Amino acid sequence: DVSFRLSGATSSSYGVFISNLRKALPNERKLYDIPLLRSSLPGSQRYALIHLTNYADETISVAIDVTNVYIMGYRAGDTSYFFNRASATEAAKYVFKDAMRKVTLPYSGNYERLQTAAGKIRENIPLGLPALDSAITTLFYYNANSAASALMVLIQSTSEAARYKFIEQQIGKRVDKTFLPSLAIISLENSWSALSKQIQIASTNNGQFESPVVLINAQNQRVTITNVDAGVVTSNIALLLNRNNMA
Ligand SMILES: Nc1ncnc2[nH]cnc12
Repeated sequence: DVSFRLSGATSSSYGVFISNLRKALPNERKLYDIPLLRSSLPGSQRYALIHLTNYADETISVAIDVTNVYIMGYRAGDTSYFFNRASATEAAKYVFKDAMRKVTLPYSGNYERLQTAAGKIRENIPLGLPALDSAITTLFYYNANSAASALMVLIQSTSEAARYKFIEQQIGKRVDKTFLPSLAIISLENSWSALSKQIQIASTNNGQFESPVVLINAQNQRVTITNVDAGVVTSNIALLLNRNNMA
């Protein structure tokens, strides 16, 4: 388990939370000093709970699958909420077991469905610590008219932040303000599995990728990444999706 409290939060306390979250995920190996996530884990080891408290002291617990940092559902009070996907009915056999009511949300938790459900693309959804406070509030008083957008703020403030130092930093520096994520953030989010796959191939091919990954930079320039000396591998990506946990 890992916790983050919005009351009294600072850039620093967010960074501590995201480092603790990365640490919570099991890894036996590192490649280029980056933790390589496990490809399979027994149920009793597969989930971690992130407890989030907003400024108003209301708390939600978020269940994540530690092999892929995917959120499977959350609990607020006596009720649990899970994504509609097989992996989420599997998580429900292990977490939030003594919830009184269990609701299955109407979507897998993937972005193309959440953006359709929210009627907004990620670039137009505010992030930053105040946005995370508001997302905790909206999910705690669940309403289908508002939950998709809040879930995308949740996912980006936890999973994507844990996957990339750049996303962590950008969100954490907004302690009293909010901001729209640049194409750079959208591109890192989109590309996590492909970058992870190539980084593992590189470790068996002298640091060279077998297929390039195109990312968007700070100038909204499309850049082609082809090896482990690229800044995204040396100083940004912080977790690797195991090649045998995609296919
Ligand atoms: N539920 C989820 N958890 C983590 N990363 C995601 N990216 C899209 N949906 C996600």
